[PDB]
Amino acid sequence: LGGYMLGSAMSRPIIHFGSDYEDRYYRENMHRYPNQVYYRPMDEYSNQNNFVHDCVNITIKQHTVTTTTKGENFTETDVKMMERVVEQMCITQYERESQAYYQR
Repeated sequence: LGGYMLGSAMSRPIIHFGSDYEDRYYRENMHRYPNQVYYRPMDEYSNQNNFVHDCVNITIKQHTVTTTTKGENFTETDVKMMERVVEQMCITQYERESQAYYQR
């Protein structure tokens, strides 16, 4: 952190994974997960999934770095599980500004 911003929260997207235990894994903790996503307003670019990729990267990172500082090392799968959920949430947050773009 050093010049990053955060907007509104949302409900969880509920994305399937292919194991009821893998699914349950995040669901158990899904309220302490990054239910808010760090982004920057639209100006520089858009794309379909790439702004998400970027928003997701930082959101996941700042959670996981801080959570590693709080003694709680997440696996690659855990980061992959956030990377699904934070995508849907970064779609929602990306869009929550894309509406106002046309609203102008």
